[PDB]
Amino acid sequence: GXGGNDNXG
Amino acid sequence: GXGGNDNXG
Amino acid sequence: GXGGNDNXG
Amino acid sequence: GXGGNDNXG
Amino acid sequence: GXGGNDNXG
Amino acid sequence: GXGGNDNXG
Amino acid sequence: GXGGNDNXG
Amino acid sequence: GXGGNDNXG
Amino acid sequence: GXGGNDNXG
Amino acid sequence: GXGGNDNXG
Amino acid sequence: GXGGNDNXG
Amino acid sequence: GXGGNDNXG
Amino acid sequence: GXGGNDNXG
Amino acid sequence: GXGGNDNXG
Amino acid sequence: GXGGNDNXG
Amino acid sequence: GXGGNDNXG
Amino acid sequence: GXGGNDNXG
Amino acid sequence: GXGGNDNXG
Amino acid sequence: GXGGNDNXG
Amino acid sequence: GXGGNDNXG
Amino acid sequence: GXGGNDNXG
Amino acid sequence: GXGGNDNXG
Amino acid sequence: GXGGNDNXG
Amino acid sequence: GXGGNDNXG
Amino acid sequence: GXGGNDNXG
Amino acid sequence: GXGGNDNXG
Amino acid sequence: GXGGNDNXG
Amino acid sequence: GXGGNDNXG
Amino acid sequence: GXGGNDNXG
Amino acid sequence: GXGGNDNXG
Amino acid sequence: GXGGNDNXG
Amino acid sequence: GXGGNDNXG
Amino acid sequence: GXGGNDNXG
Amino acid sequence: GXGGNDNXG
Amino acid sequence: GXGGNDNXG
Amino acid sequence: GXGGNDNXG
Amino acid sequence: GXGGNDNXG
Amino acid sequence: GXGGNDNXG
Amino acid sequence: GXGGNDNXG
Amino acid sequence: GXGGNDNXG
Amino acid sequence: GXGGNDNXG
Amino acid sequence: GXGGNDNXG
Amino acid sequence: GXGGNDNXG
Amino acid sequence: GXGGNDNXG
Amino acid sequence: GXGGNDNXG
Amino acid sequence: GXGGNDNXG
Amino acid sequence: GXGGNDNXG
Amino acid sequence: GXGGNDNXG
Amino acid sequence: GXGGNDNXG
Amino acid sequence: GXGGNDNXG
Amino acid sequence: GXGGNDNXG
Amino acid sequence: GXGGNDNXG
Amino acid sequence: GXGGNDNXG
Amino acid sequence: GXGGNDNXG
Amino acid sequence: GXGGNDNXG
Amino acid sequence: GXGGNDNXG
Amino acid sequence: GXGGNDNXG
Amino acid sequence: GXGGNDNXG
Amino acid sequence: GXGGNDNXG
Amino acid sequence: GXGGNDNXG
Repeated sequence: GXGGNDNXG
Repeated sequence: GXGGNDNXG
Repeated sequence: GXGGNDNXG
Repeated sequence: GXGGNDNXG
Repeated sequence: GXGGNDNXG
Repeated sequence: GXGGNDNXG
Repeated sequence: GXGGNDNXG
Repeated sequence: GXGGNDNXG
Repeated sequence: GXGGNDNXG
Repeated sequence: GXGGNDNXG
Repeated sequence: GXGGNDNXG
Repeated sequence: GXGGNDNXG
Repeated sequence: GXGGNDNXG
Repeated sequence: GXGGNDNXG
Repeated sequence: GXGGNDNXG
Repeated sequence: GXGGNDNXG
Repeated sequence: GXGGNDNXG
Repeated sequence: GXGGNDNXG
Repeated sequence: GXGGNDNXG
Repeated sequence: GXGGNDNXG
Repeated sequence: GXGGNDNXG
Repeated sequence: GXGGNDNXG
Repeated sequence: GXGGNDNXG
Repeated sequence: GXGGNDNXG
Repeated sequence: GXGGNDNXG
Repeated sequence: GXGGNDNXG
Repeated sequence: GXGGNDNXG
Repeated sequence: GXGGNDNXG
Repeated sequence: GXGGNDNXG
Repeated sequence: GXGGNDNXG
Repeated sequence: GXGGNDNXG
Repeated sequence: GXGGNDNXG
Repeated sequence: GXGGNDNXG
Repeated sequence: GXGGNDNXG
Repeated sequence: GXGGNDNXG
Repeated sequence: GXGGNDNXG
Repeated sequence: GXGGNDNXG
Repeated sequence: GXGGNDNXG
Repeated sequence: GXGGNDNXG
Repeated sequence: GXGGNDNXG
Repeated sequence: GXGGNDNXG
Repeated sequence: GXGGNDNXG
Repeated sequence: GXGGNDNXG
Repeated sequence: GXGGNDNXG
Repeated sequence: GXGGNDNXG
Repeated sequence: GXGGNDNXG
Repeated sequence: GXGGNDNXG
Repeated sequence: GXGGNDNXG
Repeated sequence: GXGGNDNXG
Repeated sequence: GXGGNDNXG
Repeated sequence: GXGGNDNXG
Repeated sequence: GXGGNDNXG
Repeated sequence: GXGGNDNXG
Repeated sequence: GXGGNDNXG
Repeated sequence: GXGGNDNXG
Repeated sequence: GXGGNDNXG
Repeated sequence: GXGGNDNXG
Repeated sequence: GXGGNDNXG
Repeated sequence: GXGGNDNXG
Repeated sequence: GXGGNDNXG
């Protein structure tokens, strides 16, 4: 959820 | 959700 | 949702 | 490399 | 390498 | 190498 | 957003 | 968002 | 988000 | 919500 | 909502 | 919520 | 961005 | 970004 | 990022 | 800057 | 900067 | 910087 | 500077 | 500088 | 500088 | 053989 | 054989 | 044989 | 440019 | 660049 | 550029 | 670069 | 660039 | 680089 | 082609 | 092709 | 192809 | 084919 | 085929 | 085939 | 599909 | 599919 | 699939 | 023929 | 034929 | 035929 | 069919 | 068909 | 079929 | 007879 | 007879 | 007869 | 290999 | 190898 | 190896 | 792709 | 891909 | 891929 | 194929 | 194939 | 001797 | 195949 | 001697 | 002697 979850794939 | 979730793929 | 979720793909 | 089938809340 | 089928809350 | 089927809360 | 409701109410 | 509700209420 | 509710309420 | 002091920065 | 002080910046 | 002092930075 | 403050150069 | 403060150069 | 403070160069 | 620094936000 | 530093945020 | 430093955040 | 660089040398 | 660099030398 | 570098030397 | 001088992001 | 000088992110 | 000079992230 | 001098000088 | 064919990408 | 001098000088 | 064909990628 | 001197000088 | 064909990737 | 990508890419 | 990627990539 | 990736990759 | 339903790709 | 349902890829 | 359900890939 | 899948039915 | 899957039915 | 899977049915 | 319900799919 | 319910799929 | 419920799939 | 009669009658 | 009669009559 | 009669009648 | 009987020879 | 009998020879 | 009998010879 | 004297009901 | 004298109900 | 005198109900 | 491939190497 | 491959190496 | 492979090495 | 003379047969 | 003379048969 | 490059179904 | 003369038979 | 490169189903 | 490179089903 608060924050950021990043993965390019 | 608050924040940002970024992945190019 | 509040925030921004960006991925080019 | 560039953008697959993707759709986000 | 670039973007598979992906979709996020 | 680049992005499989992926989707996140 | 995925059947969400993002609100402070 | 995945049937979420992100709120301070 | 996975049927979550992220809130301070 | 009780005292409102619930904000990201 | 009780005291309103619920804003991102 | 009781005392509101619940914020990321 | 909440608390807009970004300038490039 | 909550507490916007990013500038590149 | 809560407490925005990132600048590159 | 020889141009660059382009971002969503 | 020979250009660079491009980010979501 | 010969360009670089690109990040989500 | 983001685009699918699909170019035979 | 993010894109699928699909290029035969 | 992130992309699928699929390139025969 | 495309025997150009291809030199861009 | 694409016998170019391919030199970009 | 793609007998180029391939030299980018 | 936080005291910009990008310049072949 | 001190030749030709450059790209501040 | 936090006292920018990017310059073939 | 002190030749030709460069890319601040 | 926290006292930037990136420069063939 | 003191030749040609470089990429600050 | 149930999500067709037949492509030297 | 039940998520087709037949591709020299 | 029940998640097809047949590919010299 | 009774109950026509065949599609190739 | 009774109950036509065949699709190749 | 009665209960047509065959798909190759 | 590089062509194929030819059938009576 | 590099072509194949050919059938009576 | 490098082609194959051919059947009567 | 008695009740007519006699059909391939 | 008696009750008609006599069909391949 | 008596009750009709006589079908392959 | 070989002096056959294939019928539900 | 071989002196056949294929009928539901 | 071999002087057969294949029927539900 | 209902159906299809295929043989190239 | 209902169905299909295939043999190339 | 219902079904399929296949032999290439 | 291809097709002899053949004839079918 | 391919097809002898053959004929089918 | 391929197909003798053959004929089927 | 079915035909009598009668071809001396 | 079915045919009589009658071909002297 | 079925055919009489009658081929002298 | 990364040569010449190919056939998706 | 990474040569020549291939057949997805 | 037919000294060709014969490479098709 | 990493040579020549291959057949996905 | 047919001294070809025979390489198909 | 047929001194070919015979390499297919």
